[PDB]
This record gives sequence, C-alpha cells and structure tokens, in this order.
Amino acid sequence: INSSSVSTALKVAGAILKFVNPPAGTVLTVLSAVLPILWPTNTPTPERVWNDFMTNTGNLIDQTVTAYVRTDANAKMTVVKDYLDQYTTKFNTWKREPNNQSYRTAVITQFNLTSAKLRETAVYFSNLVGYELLLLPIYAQVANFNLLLIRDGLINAQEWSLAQSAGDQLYNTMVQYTKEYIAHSITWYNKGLDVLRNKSNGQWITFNDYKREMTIQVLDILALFASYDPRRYPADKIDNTKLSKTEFTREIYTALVESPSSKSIAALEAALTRDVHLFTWLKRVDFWTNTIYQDLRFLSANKIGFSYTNSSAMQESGIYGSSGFGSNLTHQIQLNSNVYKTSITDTSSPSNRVTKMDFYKIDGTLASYNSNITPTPEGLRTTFFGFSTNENTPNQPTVNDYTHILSYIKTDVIDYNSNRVSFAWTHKIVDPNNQIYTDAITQVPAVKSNFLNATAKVIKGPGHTGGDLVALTSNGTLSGRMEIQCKTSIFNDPTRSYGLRIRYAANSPIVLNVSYVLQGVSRGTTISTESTFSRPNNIIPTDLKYEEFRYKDPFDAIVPMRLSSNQLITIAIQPLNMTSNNQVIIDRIEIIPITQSVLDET
Repeated sequence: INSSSVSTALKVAGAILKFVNPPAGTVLTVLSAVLPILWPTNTPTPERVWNDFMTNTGNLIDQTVTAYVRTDANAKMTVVKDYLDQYTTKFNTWKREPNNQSYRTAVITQFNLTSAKLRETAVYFSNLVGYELLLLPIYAQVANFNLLLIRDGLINAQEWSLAQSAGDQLYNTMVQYTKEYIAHSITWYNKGLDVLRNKSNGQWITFNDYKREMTIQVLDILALFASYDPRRYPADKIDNTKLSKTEFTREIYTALVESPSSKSIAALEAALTRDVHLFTWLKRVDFWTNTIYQDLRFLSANKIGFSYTNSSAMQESGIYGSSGFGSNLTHQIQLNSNVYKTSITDTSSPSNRVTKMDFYKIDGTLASYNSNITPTPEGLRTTFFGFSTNENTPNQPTVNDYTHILSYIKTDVIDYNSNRVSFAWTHKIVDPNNQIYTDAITQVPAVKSNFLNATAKVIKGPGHTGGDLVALTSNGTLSGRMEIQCKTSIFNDPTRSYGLRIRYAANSPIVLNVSYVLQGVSRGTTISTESTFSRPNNIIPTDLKYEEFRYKDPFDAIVPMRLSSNQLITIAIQPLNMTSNNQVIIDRIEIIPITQSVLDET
C-alpha cells in the first residue's frame, strides 16, 4: 500500500550518497537546480491509505475530511520546502563571499524564519488530535529538516555571531527537540501497533505492512538524528551537508500469506520472522519439494546458509517447513550476488501451493526454484517483492533503484503442499565490509559483530536506533564479550591514527576492556561507562530512550589506534569485574580519523 512513500521516504534524505554540498565550488547537481526536484508539484496521483486506521474510515464523510487533512498537510510541507529553498539560496550566496555583511545578515534572517516555520509545522503535525498516526510520516520529515537546519546554525554559529553561548542555548534546543521528536514518533508508532495487535481477527499481513511502512517512513529517519549533533560529529569542512553515514540494520519483511488467515498475529510473527540476531548476509538458499506426486510438486521447505559480517564461516539454519517422507532437497542456490527483487508463483485456489520463485541478482543474473510440477496447473499467479525508489514500480525495482536486498527466507506450512513464505530484507546502506572510511566518522552497529560469547546477546532495539543492540551481561562468572571485524580503506601512509568511540547505555559505572587486533597483534585499554539508565528489577530494557544512550572514547587523539592500509581489524569489547546485575548495551562503535581538527578536539 502506498508506492509514493515506500520510495521517497528516504529519497529526499538520501540525496547525499557522496559529494552533494555547496561549501565552496561549482554546483549544478543537488543544491542548484533543486527547485525542479524538491517540490515540482505535490501529490497529483493517489497514495498513502495505510496508517489511516486510527481515523474514522467507517463512512464517506470522515474519509473525505481525512483526505483534505492529507492534502493540506502536503501543502504545508511544500511551504516548508520553499522556506528551505530560500535559506539555501541565501546560504550559498553568503558562502561565496562570507565577509559581505549584507549576505551574512540575509542568511541569518532567513535561518531564523525558516527554523521557526519548521518547528511550528512539526508542532502542528503532532498536535492535530485524531490525526497523529496519519501525519507521523510527514511529521518525521519535518522533524528531520528542523534538526538538519539547527545543525547548520550550530556549524556556522561562530561566523554568524558571538560563537556559541547563543549557540549553547541553540545546542540545548537541538537536544531537546531531538528527544521530543523521537518520543512522539515512538509513542505513536507503538499506539498504532497496539491497535492492530488488538484487533479481533487481526491479520498478520496488515500488522506487518504497518511495521514495514513505519520502519521505512518513520523509524529509519529517527535513527539519523544522533548523527546530526555537530559537536559529536564535526561537519566536513569541504562540504557541510556530508554526514557520518548511519546504517539501518533492521530487517523488514514481505510474505505470501493465505488470505484471510485464521492463524494469529503472534503465531505468524514467530513463524515468519527471525528472533533478534547479529546482522547476517545471505549466501545460500536450500529448497525442498514434495515429490511423491509429479502433478502435485510444490515447495515443502527451505534452509538458509548465511555468514556474519567479515566472517569466513558458513552458518546453517534449521529447516523451515516440512521435511518428512516425500519431501526432498531439490535445490541449493549459491547467491554470489545481492538479490534486489524476488517473485513467487503459486496456484490461485487453493492458494499458496508454490511452484516457482525467482531471485533477481544485481550482477544481472537470475536464480530460480522450480518445483518441476507436470502438468502445469491452471490458475497460477506470480507475486513480486522488492523495494524501489520509483513509486510507479512499487514491488518491482530495477538494478538502478532498489533500496533493499534479500537477507532471509522462511517457509511455514498451512496444509500439505501449501505454505506461507516470508522474505526478509536489509537496507542497501549496510556495508558488507564494515569499512573504516578515511575522511569521516565511521559508524558500525554492534549487531555487525561476528562473535559473541555466552553472556553477550542481541536484544530488541527501542525503535529509534535503526536496529537492534548487543547486551553484554554477567553470569556472575563470565562477562559478555563481542567481537567486530572492520576493514581499513586503502591509503598511502604506513599507518594512520583513529579514535574509537562507543555509543552505549549502561545501568552503572562499569569498567570496559577495549582492544583492537591487527595481524594477530592485540593492543588494548580500559574505560568506564557512566550510569545512563535504570529499570525495575534490572530487567533488560526494551524501551531505552534517546537520552539513555551516551558516548565514551576508549581510543582518542592522545592514545589512538594505529591502523595500516587495507587490513582486517578485530575490535573487542568486554566488561571487567562485572556483577550479576551489571548491564552494558552497545548500540554501535565509531571510528574517528585523527586530523589536526580532532587533534584539538581530541
């Protein structure tokens, strides 16, 4: 549902793939000529019907009013984009001649007007009672712009006025708004979720559609907020629009499910999705076919071969589906290239009797499962799954516009020969090399580790971190340990210095042993966390707040990691002398290039 949102809900905030900013230099790509792309029209063709269930859709009157609310909201966003365009035009003029006080005053004036308007609109979209869920997606976008603009004020605070102080107040405002925007979004995401989870005869497919769209349109945006803090992540001097890249490690699902389904939402969730886990990469898909009757050959089960990031080992899943007599392993497909689109063919009625599945790879090839049923039954239908930035091709992206790749497949038996088949997808922004960039702060979520000891485990993320987390706990005997391997980029210097930072939450001041291994040589240090949160009976937190995450720097400008070019580095984290109730939850590690600027910031 809604194709012009599950494509452009990260297309505007995704126009920055590398070099796309104005800070000095000829520009004719993003910044300039942005008018004919930012807000060409508004909303000529139909869209967004999902997430409207909290409004009265029982009658045409309320539905018509709700339609107007959506139209008015799009008009207000167009107004917001125009304010931003005026800001950008004045900023660029100023940047080309910073000493011209007329250009300076002009951009400052526009910054104030645009900032006020953005805040104002976010407040409106979150306080129109009875429409908060409906407006959550647009709210997130406005919230996103508001924080991005504030960041700019902080970046140019010194050049535009008495450095900080009036910037410290602005900084506090940025932090306050970040918390507000995240709190509102998480609160409503969950209310909508509860409504769907509580509906009688609630269909899992509807529940899942909701989570997938919210993830793409709201949750992923929230994950970017932390990176906007310019004190924590200094702006690229060559071009301020460049940001420390944030990865969304969460998996979203698409599935072929019988309709209607009498199986519960909880039952299908357990059967079609994966328990929290370290990020995995899909390497092989095994398929079984029921072969007793040739004219009744259909998919019967599947298994997955996968690997953790930068791991050389092939992990094997259990068998999903049926593997008794008559069920035979007929396919083992090595997916040497990312799969950006899939299709599945099944009979119409009874439905879900799968005869074929196609897997489109980015290298231009196609892999397929085929039951080889003969003769070919009538009433076959084919359903495509995939994520495109092109709203005109909802489930059929091309190699040039897909946003996700296949990460998993699970089969759940309905009746003999009939199954529900779910496809898990991960965002293409996730780096398979955990590459340490040379010119920006590199983010590497903890779930991209490839080793966890007995007392370290992945736990559900609160919804605003872009994925799940790694909890290092204590057995009273063994302290949780995580290992994550990263690849340095190629550079000429024999060695370069990098600081190592950790974004985490902890329920007490705990000593952490942090080390990095390069060609078998291990170097380590110790650093203590702060107490950032606490919960009743020390239960592992499922609702960590933005403010409950903090930062610590085991390695810095004084004692940096010394890394050589194009090597595999193993970073390990493990608490020291930890008590049975101590908890250290890692969101992600961050590698910071040590330059002269950071030489002063350390």
